[PDB]
Amino acid sequence: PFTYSIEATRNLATTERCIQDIRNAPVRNRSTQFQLAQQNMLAYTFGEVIPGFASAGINGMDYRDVIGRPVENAVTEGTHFFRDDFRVDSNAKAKVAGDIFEIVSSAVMWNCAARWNSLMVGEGWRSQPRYSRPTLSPSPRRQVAVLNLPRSFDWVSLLVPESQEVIEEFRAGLRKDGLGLPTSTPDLAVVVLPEEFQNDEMWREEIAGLTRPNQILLSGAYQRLQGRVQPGEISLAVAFKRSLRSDRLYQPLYEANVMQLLLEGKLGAPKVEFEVHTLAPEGTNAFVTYEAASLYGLAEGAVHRAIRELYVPPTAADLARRFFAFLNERMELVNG
Amino acid sequence: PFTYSIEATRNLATTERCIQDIRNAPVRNRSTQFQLAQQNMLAYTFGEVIPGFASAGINGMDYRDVIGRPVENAVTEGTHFFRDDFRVDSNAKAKVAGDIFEIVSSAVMWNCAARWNSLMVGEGWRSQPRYSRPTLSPSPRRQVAVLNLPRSFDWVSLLVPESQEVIEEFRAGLRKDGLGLPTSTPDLAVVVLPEEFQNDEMWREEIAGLTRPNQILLSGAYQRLQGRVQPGEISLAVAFKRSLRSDRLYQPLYEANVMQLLLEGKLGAPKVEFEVHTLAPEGTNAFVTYEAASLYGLAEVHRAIRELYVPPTAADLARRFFAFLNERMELVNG
DNA sequence: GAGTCCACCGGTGGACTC
DNA sequence: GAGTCCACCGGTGGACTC
Ligand SMILES: [Ca+2]
Ligand SMILES: [Ca+2]
Ligand SMILES: [Ca+2]
Ligand SMILES: [Ca+2]
Repeated sequence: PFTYSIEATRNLATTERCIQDIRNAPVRNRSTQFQLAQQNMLAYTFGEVIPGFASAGINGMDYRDVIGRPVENAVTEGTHFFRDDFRVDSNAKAKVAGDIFEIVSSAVMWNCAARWNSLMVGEGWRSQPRYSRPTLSPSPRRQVAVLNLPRSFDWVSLLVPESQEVIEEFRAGLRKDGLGLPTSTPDLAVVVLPEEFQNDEMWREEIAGLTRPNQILLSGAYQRLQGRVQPGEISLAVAFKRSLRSDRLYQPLYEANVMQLLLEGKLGAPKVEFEVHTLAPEGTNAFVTYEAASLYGLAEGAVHRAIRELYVPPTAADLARRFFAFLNERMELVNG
Repeated sequence: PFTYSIEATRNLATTERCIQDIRNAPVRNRSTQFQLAQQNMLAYTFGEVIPGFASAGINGMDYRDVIGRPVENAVTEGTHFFRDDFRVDSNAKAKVAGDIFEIVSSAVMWNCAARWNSLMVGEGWRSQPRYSRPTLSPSPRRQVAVLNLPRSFDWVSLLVPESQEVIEEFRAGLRKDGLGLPTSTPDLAVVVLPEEFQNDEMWREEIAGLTRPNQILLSGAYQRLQGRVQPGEISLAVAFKRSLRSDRLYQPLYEANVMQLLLEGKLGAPKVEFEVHTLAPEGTNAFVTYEAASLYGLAEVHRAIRELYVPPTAADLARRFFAFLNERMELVNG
């Protein structure tokens, strides 16, 4: 559970444990002795909890403490079963906390989209826990989908076939000239729900926890939307970074720039909204860094920021509020 | 020395040792038990050797093993003195290996520049170790300076003030609108030697090794050029990354684009040449990532980053730089 | 199981500032 | 001395394939 439980832990089958012992089962060019089983940790810690949609005590606690809870639980489990032999490299804890921050933050946003969507389809505004009611007039045409994008994704794949075609009658050209304009991915995208799915019920149901089945539902959702989104309909991109360092700032800034070149410059979409979320900005450098203007826009000839904001969520509840308020204002631009 | 030596290690003052024991003097908020004294390690391992300008055995040795030699010698010293107690985090070894990769390679380029400058001022071509003589016709106007840039630098501060004013007026315009266009830095910049300096012999002397003083001469040279470089005289920028991950590619790419926007768009420079050097590409993702066209170029076409280079040996890094000079300096009139 | 890729970030040694 | 900032990268869990 969210709060460690010796009983729930011993109730686990060996392959559901948060710490997997692989001493007598190594791995080429790795010295790992104990693996932190990310997906099991999530299931144990947030199996019945989605922060911001849970108890008062969890919805309002330091979001840093929430995100750090899975590792804390797993290290306790590791200590109990293995006492003195237990050992994991800080680089293991680093990788795992990053993924937890992204997966948990994306879950919060999934549930927001679901409450938002049911409102849009005339079902009223849920009230546990209680959040102020959006004042935008309901419309099925103003539903959205929250898409936690996978490793190796190319966001251009979300786009409707005619838009992807435009992008290629551009890059094929460059590439034949020994250049190119590759695209990777933000961590997450929020898109307007395609007309064809606007009466589909799955886009309105909140999840109760990050159980393995719900992990999959969430992590696989982008597949449903591939090839279906108009250029103007990518409404928000988010990059998560649990903590910042000065060198780790530029992938989001570079990708934001390429997205704006392609979407606004070549596809006539309005300003692309892209933001970065962190729990430890470790100073002020980052805030200034992210004030930079979009390059393509600049060099061509209104200019705006590449990155709209660096946001430091203090509690899961604030993350949810920020997203509800963003929707309440952004979707006004959708006819409905 | 480059090859570990029990005796040289024995003769080291406590403050010169490559492993500093700090179990009795903890850094606040840190668990560190032993520090890797990175400057000490460079003086121990490379105190009399600059790879590519030393023995043929070192020059033609795999560059990964040369770059890894310092940390290896330190771990040996650590084990000898503290046995089973010696413990450092991989993140420490990572930090120091990154800095050593960067420091040694720019030292190699520093000696290349020296040899190049000697030839440009009519002193002929040094021959040990052997390297092909450039075919470019010598001129004192074609000398260059090699600038290992410091942490927290802003490359804009290399430019003559008239040029700094154009940029600062531009970005002051932007800040008024709540925008910006900050500039950080590449690890290294090679620049045409300013006229005032074209007869100062310090730019033609090869260092024998990375002793502390030579470390400081090289790490401090950028200060001599601040405020003196014309926009078109920044000849090559280089970013060093010992290994690569798909996430750690974008700072050089981003900074290159900004350099081009500013130097080419705003200041009328020729193509800005910016390249990345690594010992471990880990696949072909990075080579494709770096074929990306300059965004400013499009907004108007050449790449942002000219090449991703994987030096196999120090000698090869030297050869490539000489060849670069032979071509790039044709744009400077003799 | 093994091989290969992808993208996560935290612990660092030294420079600067009082 | 002691406090802050900078920019270094290697060890990871899981996706995909057989
Ligand atoms: Ca993801
Ligand atoms: Ca991320
Ligand atoms: Ca440097
Ligand atoms: Ca570097």
